[PDB]
Amino acid sequence: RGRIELIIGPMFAGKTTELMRRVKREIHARRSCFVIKYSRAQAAVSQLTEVRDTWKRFDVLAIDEGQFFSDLVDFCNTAADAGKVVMVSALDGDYRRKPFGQICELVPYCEAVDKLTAVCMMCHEQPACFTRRTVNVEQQELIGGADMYIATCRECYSKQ
Amino acid sequence: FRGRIELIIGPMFAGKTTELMRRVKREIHARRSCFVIKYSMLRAQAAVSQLTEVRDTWKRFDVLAIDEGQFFSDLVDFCNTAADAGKVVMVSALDGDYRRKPFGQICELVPYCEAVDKLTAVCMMCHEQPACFTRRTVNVEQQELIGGADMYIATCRECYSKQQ
Amino acid sequence: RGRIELIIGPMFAGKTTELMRRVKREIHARRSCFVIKYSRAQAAVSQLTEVRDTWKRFDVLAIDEGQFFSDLVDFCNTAADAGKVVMVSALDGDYRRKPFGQICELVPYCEAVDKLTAVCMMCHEQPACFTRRTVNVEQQELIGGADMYIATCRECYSKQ
Amino acid sequence: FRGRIELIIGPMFAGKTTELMRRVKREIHARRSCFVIKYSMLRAQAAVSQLTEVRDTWKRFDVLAIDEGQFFSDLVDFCNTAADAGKVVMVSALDGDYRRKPFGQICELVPYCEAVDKLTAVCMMCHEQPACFTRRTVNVEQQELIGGADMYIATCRECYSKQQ
Ligand SMILES: Cc1cn([C@H]2C[C@H](O)[C@@H](CO)O2)c(=O)[nH]c1=O
Ligand SMILES: Cc1cn([C@H]2C[C@H](O)[C@@H](CO)O2)c(=O)[nH]c1=O
Ligand SMILES: Cc1cn([C@H]2C[C@H](O)[C@@H](CO)O2)c(=O)[nH]c1=O
Ligand SMILES: Cc1cn([C@H]2C[C@H](O)[C@@H](CO)O2)c(=O)[nH]c1=O
Ligand SMILES: [Zn+2]
Ligand SMILES: [Zn+2]
Ligand SMILES: [Zn+2]
Ligand SMILES: [Zn+2]
Repeated sequence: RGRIELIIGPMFAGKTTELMRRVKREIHARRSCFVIKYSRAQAAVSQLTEVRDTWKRFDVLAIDEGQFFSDLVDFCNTAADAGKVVMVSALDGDYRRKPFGQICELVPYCEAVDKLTAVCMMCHEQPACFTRRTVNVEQQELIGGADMYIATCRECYSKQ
Repeated sequence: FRGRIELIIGPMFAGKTTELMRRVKREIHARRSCFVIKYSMLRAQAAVSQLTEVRDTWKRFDVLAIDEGQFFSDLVDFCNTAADAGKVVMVSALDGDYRRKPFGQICELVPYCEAVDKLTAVCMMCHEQPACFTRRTVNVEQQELIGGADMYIATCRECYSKQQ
Repeated sequence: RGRIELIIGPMFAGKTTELMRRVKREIHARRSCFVIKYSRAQAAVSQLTEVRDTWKRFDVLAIDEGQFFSDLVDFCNTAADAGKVVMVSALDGDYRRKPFGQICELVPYCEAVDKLTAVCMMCHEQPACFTRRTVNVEQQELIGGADMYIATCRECYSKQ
Repeated sequence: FRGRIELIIGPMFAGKTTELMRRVKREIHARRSCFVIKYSMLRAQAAVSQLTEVRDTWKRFDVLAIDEGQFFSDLVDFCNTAADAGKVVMVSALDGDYRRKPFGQICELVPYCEAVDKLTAVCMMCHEQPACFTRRTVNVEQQELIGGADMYIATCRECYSKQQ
């Protein structure tokens, strides 16, 4: 009775809000959730290995920014097979729409995948599924918000 | 270039209001103006017992978010008027009461909606099954009894029909 | 481990195709499905009462055109509480967008509700959620297809 | 007035192809022209081992439906080209192989999709749990081995890791 659930989409689609909705949901039913942020129980780390066997002591595991963790697949699968509810929120693509981190390897292991949309910040009348980086950096990992990224539809992604 | 009605339903503690607000924050981010109507340049939060206490205010916004849509008697016409004026109308509401009887005007609204999403909670009794109904814990009959976890729990089908 | 699932939307949204998808799905896993059409096992009736306790002898019950059955709620709930998977495909609204049959009473009893869309037959570039009747009849129950009905978006529903 | 990519994924016997065709029949009904590309005025069904065996034919239609999208190596660019030309591109495909390894080009395609829907089947072993993976029943290693229930079954997580 364990599983893996994936929440994907561009930035400003409310993925993290949605992940936390699912958590608050479990918390109300007295189910114990362990929230792992990148860097009720809220740990912050750069790799999931830093969390020991701590996850074993909870019912649900919530992983935000799942993309930045290199061991995402095996960690999740181990947790899932131990009877945990694993929930991941993550960008499916980078600012170039290249597969981001380990997410695409995780999809075949998921029993649920939900792709959320944002609203397009350029035409403001179309659902947004991609992220455009506004600054001139190349490196894929560049943490930040609306100062560095904007969400767009297909038309606006290609238009200047 | 069009308007619409979106409905968000399910039992209590399914995160319906969180979800409604997700959709709002989403619009706010794209500089679209949202008008939030709770029961009792870009973001406005009015609190009302009947929707037509708003008159034409809604016209001055892009999106209308109605929380607890069930408690409003004129929900259908208000929404349809807004939808036909090219507004994005979003309603969060209980589809059923503590008895699983149709709650307010929601079921009239479904045929007018272009989207309906039913959210689930987790069952507060067996804690290992998705919850779709609301059970009242106190011993009161009146349908409208505003409150939280002190008076209500969300449950699956098995636990709804059972005690303790 | 029983439940009620509702599939709604206008005509030509593929509701019946979707219901049958869910059936074929169960059939492959050797789960027994009982299909009740209005008028693997396929019975045809004007009221669900005509089906005796036959439903007890199956795992899944599929009800197409659920709107036309007056005892839809109690029948489904009885089946659900007996541990059956009940699946209903039905119009949520009539040609006037008035609640059709018993469906709206059924929603509070459902653990899943999925609303499908069609494509708008007038503007042909917008998702359709309503049905327009093309003939001049008033009676809500008038069985037929594209000769008598067309699916539309909101704009086209009100336009001549 | 725009184009897009839609992806339909899940294990075998989830009704992915039925679903793809639902979406097609839907378009056909509204007089929109669909071009169905299977592997190996309004409706056309071509059968191909590489998508660019189609050249420009796709330009003469509104919608492109690609079944078994996994077996095509140029899936991403073909779809994106079509999407950017204002086509509605619809792909049905296995996200994973019998080993749950990424199947073909699908995982590259996800970041380009505006919709992704993952369907489930029913587990052929325990018969009371939703199935999200495909188990191969025969004793073959090669990834591409076309066939049906004689060679594959769909399973939940528990049954995937267990025998018989
Ligand atoms: C789009 C994108 C976001 N990010 C970052 C910005 C955010 O802090 C986080 C997503 O929530 O990831 C990247 O590192 N690379 C990318 O390509
Ligand atoms: C289920 C249910 C909820 N409520 C109220 C309690 C909460 O204050 C509110 C949930 O937003 O709905 C009723 O008044 N009656 C009911 O039957
Ligand atoms: C829209 C509509 C359809 N129908 C019929 C036509 C179809 O045969 C069936 C829906 O599949 O119901 C009605 O009886 N009343 C209505 O209002
Ligand atoms: C899961 C899986 C399916 N298939 C094929 C079998 C079927 O003919 C086809 C399903 O449409 O995919 C493979 O070739 N390899 C695999 O690993
Ligand atoms: Zn745009
Ligand atoms: Zn329960
Ligand atoms: Zn239209
Ligand atoms: Zn199983």
